Amino acid sequence: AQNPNCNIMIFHPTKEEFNDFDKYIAYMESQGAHRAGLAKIIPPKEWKARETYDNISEILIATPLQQVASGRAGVFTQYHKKKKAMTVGEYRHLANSKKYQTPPHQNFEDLERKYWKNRIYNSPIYGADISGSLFDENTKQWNLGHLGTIQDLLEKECGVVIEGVNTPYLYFGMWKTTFAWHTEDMDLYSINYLHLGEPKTWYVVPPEHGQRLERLARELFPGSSRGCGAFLRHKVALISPTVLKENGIPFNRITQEAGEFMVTFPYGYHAGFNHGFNCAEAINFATPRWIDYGKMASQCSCGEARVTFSMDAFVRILQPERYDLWKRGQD
Ligand SMILES: O=C(O)CNC(=O)C(=O)O
Ligand SMILES: [Mg+2]
Ligand code: NI
Ligand SMILES: [Zn+2]
Repeated sequence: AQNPNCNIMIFHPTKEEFNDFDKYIAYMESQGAHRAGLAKIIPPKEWKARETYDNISEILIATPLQQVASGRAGVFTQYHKKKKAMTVGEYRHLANSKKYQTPPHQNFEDLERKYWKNRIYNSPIYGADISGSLFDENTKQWNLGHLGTIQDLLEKECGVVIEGVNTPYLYFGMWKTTFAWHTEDMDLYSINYLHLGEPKTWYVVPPEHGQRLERLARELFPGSSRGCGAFLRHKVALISPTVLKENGIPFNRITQEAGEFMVTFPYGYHAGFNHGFNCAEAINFATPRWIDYGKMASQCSCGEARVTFSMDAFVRILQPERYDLWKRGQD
């Protein structure tokens, strides 16, 4: 068995190996990368996502989200308070202000320590989940707006044609902006490219151990657990590495820097935070190996998780028993 300790693997494809996206994902899995839940891909030195980022300031963040925490430093939830629209230029200036900027620090470990110590005492503003792309149309390799769609993968593997579309999303971050512990919708893959700015630290639980994280989360968030049998689908709960270690939960961590891709694998729980002003682009995707994960994915039917148009068809075809109840949640 490849990668039996489930370590995060880092790949350095050549420009020739960067041509065929599907084939490279399958290669990484042949080496055991999926066992970690997360892999890093450093693009060949010849590649670029676009020529410059000098002209992005007028992108609108229609609904910036202020991430307000509750709980204790290592075990907390966050809720998202909607703020007034602002441009990316306005948001960058806000991120760099004395109230929101990254503190002085020695290295990524010191910054990580400071994040876990102090996150709950601040409410950073995240420009998350913005439909769009920063890849140049002429970038032919690993262009997250030109990937094969999940609906086409389902149709190729299973023969059924379904409605829905699959487009990327932009994330503009600042110091302390946080992504809560989650797997993807329908336990899909995700791919995330850090276009510019300061790093993003990731934490990940191996897919084979995901239920250990779920059992800890039920213990730590006991009212949420009674409310919903899949409350991590709400994407609000945070648990620190110190707490995970105290409870014996297997996990790994890695920091992504600008110019790097991360891939999350089916049922790989992940969480993390931004170091300072940055912009990432991410999208879900599927492979043949995903189909069985999609059939088994948990679902929120309490109504809180409220998700995309395209997830309807995935539930309807892969999980027809659940369909009915899940759709009562979504209506
Ligand atoms: O970058 C973020 O805030 C969150 N991203 C992801 O969870 C992902 O790419 O799967
Ligand atoms: Mg612009
Ligand atoms: Ni994710
Ligand atoms: Zn729910």
